Amino acid sequence: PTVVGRIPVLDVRPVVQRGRRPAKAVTGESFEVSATVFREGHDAVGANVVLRDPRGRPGPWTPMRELAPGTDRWGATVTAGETGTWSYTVEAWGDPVTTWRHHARIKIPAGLDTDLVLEEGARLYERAAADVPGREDRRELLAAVDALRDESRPAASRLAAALTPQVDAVLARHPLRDLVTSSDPLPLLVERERALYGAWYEFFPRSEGTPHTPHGTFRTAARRLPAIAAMGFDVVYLPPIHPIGTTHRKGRNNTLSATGDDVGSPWAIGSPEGGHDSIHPALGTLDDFDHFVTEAGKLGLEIALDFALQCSPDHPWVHKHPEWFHHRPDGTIAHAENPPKKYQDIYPIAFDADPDGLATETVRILRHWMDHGVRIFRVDNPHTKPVAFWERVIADINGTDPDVIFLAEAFTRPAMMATLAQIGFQQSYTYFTWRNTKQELTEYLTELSGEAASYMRPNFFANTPDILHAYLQHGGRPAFEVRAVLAATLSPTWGIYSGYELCENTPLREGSEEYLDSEKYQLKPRDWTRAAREGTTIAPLVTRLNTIRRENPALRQLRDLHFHPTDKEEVIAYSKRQGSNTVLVVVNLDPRHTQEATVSLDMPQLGLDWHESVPVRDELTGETYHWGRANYVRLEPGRTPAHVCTVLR
Amino acid sequence: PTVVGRIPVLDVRPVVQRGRRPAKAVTGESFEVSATVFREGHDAVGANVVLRDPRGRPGPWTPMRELAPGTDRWGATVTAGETGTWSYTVEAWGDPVTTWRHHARIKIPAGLDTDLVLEEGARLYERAAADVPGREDRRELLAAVDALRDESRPAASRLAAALTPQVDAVLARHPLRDLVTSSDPLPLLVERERALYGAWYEFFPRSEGTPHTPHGTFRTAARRLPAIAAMGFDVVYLPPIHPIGTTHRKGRNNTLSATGDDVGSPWAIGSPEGGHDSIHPALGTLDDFDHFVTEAGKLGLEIALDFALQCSPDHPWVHKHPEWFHHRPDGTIAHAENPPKKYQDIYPIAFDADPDGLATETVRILRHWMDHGVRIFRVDNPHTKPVAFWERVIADINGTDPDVIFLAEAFTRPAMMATLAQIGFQQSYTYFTWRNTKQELTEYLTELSGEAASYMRPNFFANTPDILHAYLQHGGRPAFEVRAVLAATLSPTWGIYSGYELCENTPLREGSEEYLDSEKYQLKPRDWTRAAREGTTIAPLVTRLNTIRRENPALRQLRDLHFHPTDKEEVIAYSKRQGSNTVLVVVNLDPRHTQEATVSLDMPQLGLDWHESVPVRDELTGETYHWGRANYVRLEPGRTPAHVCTVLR
Ligand SMILES: O=P(O)(O)CCN1[C@H](CO)[C@@H](O)[C@H](O[C@H]2O[C@H](CO)[C@@H](O)[C@H](O)[C@H]2O)[C@H]1CO
Ligand SMILES: O=P(O)(O)CCN1[C@H](CO)[C@@H](O)[C@H](O[C@H]2O[C@H](CO)[C@@H](O)[C@H](O)[C@H]2O)[C@H]1CO
Repeated sequence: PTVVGRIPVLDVRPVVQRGRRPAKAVTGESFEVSATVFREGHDAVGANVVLRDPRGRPGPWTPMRELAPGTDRWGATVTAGETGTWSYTVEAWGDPVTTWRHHARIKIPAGLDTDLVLEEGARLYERAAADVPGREDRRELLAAVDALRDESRPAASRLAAALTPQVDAVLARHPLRDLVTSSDPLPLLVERERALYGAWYEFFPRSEGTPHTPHGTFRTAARRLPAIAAMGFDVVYLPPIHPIGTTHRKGRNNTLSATGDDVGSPWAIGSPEGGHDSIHPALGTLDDFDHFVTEAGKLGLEIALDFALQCSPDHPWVHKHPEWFHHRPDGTIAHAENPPKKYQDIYPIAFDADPDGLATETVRILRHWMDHGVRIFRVDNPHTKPVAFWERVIADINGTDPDVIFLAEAFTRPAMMATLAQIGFQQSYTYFTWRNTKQELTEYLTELSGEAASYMRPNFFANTPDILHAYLQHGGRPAFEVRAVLAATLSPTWGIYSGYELCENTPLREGSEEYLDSEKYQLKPRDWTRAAREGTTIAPLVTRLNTIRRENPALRQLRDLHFHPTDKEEVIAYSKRQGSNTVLVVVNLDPRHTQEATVSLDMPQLGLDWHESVPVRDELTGETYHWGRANYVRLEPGRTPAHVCTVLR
Repeated sequence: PTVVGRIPVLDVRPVVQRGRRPAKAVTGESFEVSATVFREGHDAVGANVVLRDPRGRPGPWTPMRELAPGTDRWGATVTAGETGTWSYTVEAWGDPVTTWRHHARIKIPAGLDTDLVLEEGARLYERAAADVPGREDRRELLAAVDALRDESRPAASRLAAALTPQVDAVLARHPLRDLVTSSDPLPLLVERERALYGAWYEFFPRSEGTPHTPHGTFRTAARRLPAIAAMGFDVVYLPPIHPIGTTHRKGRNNTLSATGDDVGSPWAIGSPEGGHDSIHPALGTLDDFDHFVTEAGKLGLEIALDFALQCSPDHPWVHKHPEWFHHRPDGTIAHAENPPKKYQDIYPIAFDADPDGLATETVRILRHWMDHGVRIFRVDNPHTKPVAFWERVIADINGTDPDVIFLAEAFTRPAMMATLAQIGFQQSYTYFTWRNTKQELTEYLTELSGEAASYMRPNFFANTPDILHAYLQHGGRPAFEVRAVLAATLSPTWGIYSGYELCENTPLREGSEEYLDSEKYQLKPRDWTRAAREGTTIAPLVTRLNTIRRENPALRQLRDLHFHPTDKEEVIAYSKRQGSNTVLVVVNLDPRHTQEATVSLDMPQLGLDWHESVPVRDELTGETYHWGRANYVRLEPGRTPAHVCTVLR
């Protein structure tokens, strides 16, 4: 038993954990399958990819090509179909016809061995016709065989009868493959479109109240849903909707002692009113929640609930399951931390006394909300809980409900972030907010669109309730406009947290990424009507970006992305492609000064020739341009963040 | 059945073809085992490598360390023992003591819960003391436990009693390990020292003849062995010693027609007088071979026979086994080609008709020469035969005789060269002869000493009967001295083909790498006695280089190699280390012009601080120096090709 087959097929990619975890795709997504393929001697080889659906049914004939000269690295693009677990193999084989052609095109014109050479080609084409299924094809090959053996015609006439485009066609479909060798199957997990592509919007229902009842309900907060859908979003992400503890409840601006009417942080879950399977009483009943979900569904909006595996000191688990927490010698439970951040209002979970009870209760809670229409969960801080626990929980839920999507809020070191996606997490938060220079964005997006794309799907939130980057603080509305362009065009999934449209950017203090008067600790009513009428919102820009994404398949994928050089450090340029759709973006990363630059596009990367010129339409303005290998641009902050151009037919 | 453990331990290296082939070492060789190790939350982790011998007995406690901050990549050096098939795993675990220490050193000076902190540390140390085997260790830890619980003492004094170097030593030897998680075992093949370390000498026995009998015999050739051993070599590699064909026998200088007394090419194996198991009648009998082997053994020389799986047209296989060759429609057998090279005097073997008979016959021939003391085989052009054939043959032979070394003579593309080593070849010819500038040499040996060392051991032949590089053609004797210094100091295995020490460098023609009047097609008698008498040889430099290697364990390994920068393109500097032995080498790559430069050593990479001077001795002259962060060198072609220095005490 040899590790290597007759014709070596090695190091098939993509591969996750040496084959023990699946590579990932979504319905209709294209990606490259590659392998190292070669043979002994100098004769030619060929290779093809066999992608099998969940029932074992192979896909179309998919031949591979050597990706670079002298590397023996071969590749071919496949497209994922319906959801489920697929498999793919690589088949390699001797290519006797190419070998005989290449050498017959030398020996016949120079009179060497012609009768012996032409008869050798007749014997090959004969073996080729034996493995050809259709009879019209089978006679096209036997006609070339007979013409090859016709000693009464010139040798150049006999040879050329086997090198015609009509013999090219049969062989480019049913080629003669020698010593066919196969790799071992590699698994592929195909999931639904929303796992890769979608626009996300986060807001606090309790903030959308009334003058008489300032604490909003699910029934008042449902009034925001039409505006959210009108901005082109597909997913509404809600902070925890459960009762909030009173013991050590935090006050406004993250103060230790709440006073009077303070509402506390929604992530300090649990009170005598209920736990993770309960509704905050100021938000209404489980019946109102169904109404909210139903109204969201009518507008094309899916709900994503926050899942925070933690407890306030008043959560029922504290006395019903004391072994789910670590107790110090005096019996107290230390509050959760994530340094240098401290959460004096919550307890972390201990997983090693009763791991089965925790997993059983966790999937029960998730299935409760799944029964009420929640098919997406934003998982709070997964990296402070055991990695294997999430692997077990995700596999349990997806085993019965493969449509459920899990998003990992893991802002941590690279190894943990990769592993969490590799063990099941459909989506991952990223380093996006901390990549603001051209070098940072080019390097990070090269990483996310490269090998990481076989297991990680990025969700680019331009802001979060805990992340107001110094770029937005110092750049004002122009900064908000640039980050929206970048996030919406660089990832097929992007999102914002309410208030971003209004360019809220007052930090807690200098050096902090917290908002002043953070919504996490207080109701935040907003004059949405006045901002629209006074034009002080970038919702129109947000709306246009989502329209452009809904209209251009290139912005609904991740792996096809290429950066084009500019002569200005503040100006970045890149393109993305999907079939015949090509989008080109040029962004001025300077929010305070106008920048002009030449954009030297990589034309073969666009499928064009260096001399060619193409018409483009700036989808932000409707203006038409004609662009070639060198293009002048002038971008003024406030007036224009970027050009978002589509290539016209 | 989760893939990931309690404490994630991931991507264990070295790994070869995802664990389907073993990583390699030789007895006494050290290498690094690495893994990605981390845990949820912020508590500390530890890790260690468990190395098991062919019986399953684990090696010593081998703790790992994080190789670079923030990477979660851990490693530790291991050392292979006896030959056989080993295994290795990485164990990861929570390290609570480190976690508690880092917290207590902050909280006790701050007066924050010090009674609770020291009591948490007492219970931890109690858990540690139960595990330790000795009584002197258990009394030690329990003494620190009681000092922690002594409330009559100050808080800092109670804590300090747990951080004393005595308690540091107990747990550095027997650490408390929580939630021990293990990787799956990976295979490691350990082989004898000769597989990695050895100096080789190739020569044709027939050229060592007499005036009355010009064609040498095994008996006359044996008289050449003393000078070979005196030069410090360990292996003699003989071209094929079998009968040579007559049909299409090449003439002198590779002419297509041999005339009269032309001896022909030894690689054209086969005549009616016998095949691969026979001996050329002009060489003698099997008994004379045995005498040749015995005289080799007496001088400390192993025999390496060339194995060329190919035939002359007069080889008995041509008619006894016709299906071992590819026949054309007319029944003729096309001669072998490695284009644009033609060998009209041999037939290539076909493997697809009777692969079993070929494998059976190949191992039979190999075991016959093994019965006569041949434990090393130089395999001729393995890359024109199927990869799986060599995997099968090497597995069969090494199954009964693991001491047998196979050397792949595969000057081809990188993927086949790497695959051949991974499927079983103990040694590999390399691109050495085509790596002559400082950039070429630095880049190539970074590759060989890096990850490839896990599966490939390089044999640095400075010349072969087919390779006389233009650097030697144009550089004369100084160029021969440069390449011998490089080959001997840069790889633990290196070799020369006879005539190299006489600086034979006359090409067949300009731009060729063939020798003029090549020894492959004619007797090439050499006046060794006159060469030594007249000093027209570099045998002493070869002898001194080989002795330096025998007196310095650093030059007997591959993985440890660092390059140090200089001021001139033509002057290269590098160092190699093994235990206390550190060798420093400075080479003038210019064989025509004297070069002066400053060698700016990376003193940390040497185990010394930046502001320090340390004694060196050039082992080519005996002169001694004192070298530091900067050192002026002056190298003169013909008198000082290079400095070869050991570090003195
Ligand atoms: O801060 P991160 O690094 O991102 C931690 C991630 N989790 C959420 C992420 O969005 C945060 O919403 C949440 O932290 C909020 O909730 C806590 C509980 O009451 C408060 O103690 C904190 O003051 C407040 O900031 C935190 C823990 O659940
Ligand atoms: O030339 P390479 O490209 O490196 C092929 C390498 N193999 C040996 C290398 O060590 C060579 O000794 C050997 O080629 C010699 O023997 C032939 C007998 O058929 C002659 O025809 C050639 O003229 C002569 O050069 C060749 C095949 O066995």
